[PDB]
Amino acid sequence: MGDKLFQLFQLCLSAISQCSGTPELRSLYYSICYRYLTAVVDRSVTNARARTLKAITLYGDRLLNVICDDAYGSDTTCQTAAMILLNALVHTSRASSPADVDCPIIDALNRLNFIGVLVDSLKEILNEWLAPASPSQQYTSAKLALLLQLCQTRQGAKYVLQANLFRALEQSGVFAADPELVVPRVVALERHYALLVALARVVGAAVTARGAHNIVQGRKFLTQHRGLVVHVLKKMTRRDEILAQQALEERIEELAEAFMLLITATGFLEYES
Repeated sequence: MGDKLFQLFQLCLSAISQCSGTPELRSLYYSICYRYLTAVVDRSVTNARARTLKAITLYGDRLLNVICDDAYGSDTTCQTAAMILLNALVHTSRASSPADVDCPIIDALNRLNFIGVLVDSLKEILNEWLAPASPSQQYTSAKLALLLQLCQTRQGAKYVLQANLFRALEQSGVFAADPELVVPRVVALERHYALLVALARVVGAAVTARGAHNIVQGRKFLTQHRGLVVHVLKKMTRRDEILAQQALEERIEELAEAFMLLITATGFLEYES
């Protein structure tokens, strides 16, 4: 019955494309659009997703611009709403789909050189991740999510690796180090390993989602960051620290899985001869 909210969704898209207003007003627009795109999913279910995707693509790049350059602007409260909206826009666009999805949103973001700046941001991800000026935690999270979603498709993974992913990851130094060699300690390790899981998933996703071309790239990622993969593969009082530990080893388990997926998906062992 969310058809009365549709015309609201339309008004929001209009204002945004126009870009008239304080970012405070566009934060409101982004929030409304986020809730509409997430309150729709949960020949009639596809027709609605069709009406929506149609509403978005109507304004074209003119719309994706305003939302993108807010995701990288001064106002922090705004860039969070913007990054979340984008993450939601590339989700309802895949939901409108057969694996040969040719997403017009992902294609648009690449055409706006937004995936480029997105990957480049990873160079300072570590400092950006451990610090609460500085962008929000919900923002950085929304960014890693967007990255992971782009890589779960063929064209998207291509765009991300074409924007030099492995390079920015090497420059971030997030992997070329050890985590335990560094607020409680267990919390610090849950946090760090959390970041490692995210990025490790983005790498595995980009490698599997292509073919044979990037097998070399992921292979080199493992070799160069070996020792960490092997260190990971090798394995207050009673209220928060018991859960803190429970969480830490769970994030370490997740990371171990990601590495194993990136190993079999190369495959590293065959290489190791």
